[PDB]
Amino acid sequence: YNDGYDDDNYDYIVKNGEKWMDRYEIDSLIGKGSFGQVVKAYDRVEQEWVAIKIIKNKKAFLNQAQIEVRLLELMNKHDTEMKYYIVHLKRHFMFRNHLCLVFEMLSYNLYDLLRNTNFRGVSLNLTRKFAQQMCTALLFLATPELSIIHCDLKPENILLCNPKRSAIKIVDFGSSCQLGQRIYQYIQSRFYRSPEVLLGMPYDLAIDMWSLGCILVEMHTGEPLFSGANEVDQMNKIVEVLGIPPAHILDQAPKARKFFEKLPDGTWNLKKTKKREYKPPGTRKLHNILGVETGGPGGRRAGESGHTVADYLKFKDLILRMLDYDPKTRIQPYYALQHSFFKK
Ligand SMILES: COC(=O)c1ccc(Cl)c(NC(=O)c2cc3cnc(OC)nc3[nH]c2=O)c1
Repeated sequence: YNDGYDDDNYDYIVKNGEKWMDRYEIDSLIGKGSFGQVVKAYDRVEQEWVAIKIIKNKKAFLNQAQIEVRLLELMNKHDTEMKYYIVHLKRHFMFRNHLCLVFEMLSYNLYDLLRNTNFRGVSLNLTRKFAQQMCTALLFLATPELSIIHCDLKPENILLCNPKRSAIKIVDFGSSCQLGQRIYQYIQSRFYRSPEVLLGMPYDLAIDMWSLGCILVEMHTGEPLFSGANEVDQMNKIVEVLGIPPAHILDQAPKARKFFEKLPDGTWNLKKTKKREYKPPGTRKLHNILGVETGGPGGRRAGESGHTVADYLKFKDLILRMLDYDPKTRIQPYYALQHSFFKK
């Protein structure tokens, strides 16, 4: 495969120590998703470490990363301090028939952070800071001459700048597109996937806000809010919390009948089944998941500072505005930043 340079998966067979182009000194592998791999490497020419995202040697994979690069370059050259919430693409190049993107090295991602605490969750204060950054990040992406949809927000694609501080950056625009230049129907990671996408409807930037909604709850509770094993499970878990999606949406949804049934009288219910598996629609209240009046998630924050019922009621209000079923009334970043959960 690729004159012995690649494994059977179209991935470059990384070798520690290797020096590419009399410049980069590959130390090791540090990331390996569906896109390919990410390695740690010393840039001799600039005297710094970098992360190198090695794209899979495969036409569909390369072609998509070419889109990542057009969008990364567009974000990076935009003069506004908000652009510092999106990671910096220093260079790209072809090497051994792989596209390679050279990035500033960042630190652990938010998933690693959750794991570091044994999934007890991070503080409501910390979560606030992440949320605050994310919404400013999304606000940047929403600027008209950008209008970029990330499409795969989740803890693993949000990284700490430095391991002991709380500045973060969004990475992985490998599934991103601009408004009106949509090309996939199946997108986002399942846990973080919006209802409009599960329903096969057209989507806009509001899908990132759904994802953020779910992420922030997870960051605080330490477990995914909606953890479906497949699309049918996913939509049922959402329903447990928010009830049946409103009729105006289902009526225009190609995949409505993958999960739902229209009744003679025009209302919608879940599909008939053989058999109890889910809580009744809307009876798994975000109010209890978060532990608003019971000392937070699991009771784990009972009488700690920064975790008042009033903090939680604010928080909860934001999340539910983020998980609005309707993409046209779901809270957009501008207004989310004005939310009272961010007062001082
Ligand atoms: C899919 O990932 C991407 O598109 C992407 C795009 C751009 C970047 Cl800068 C990355 N960065 C990393 O993966 C990365 C992984 C690390 C793992 N471990 C550690 O130990 C502290 N530090 C890391 N620092 C990193 O920057 C990833």
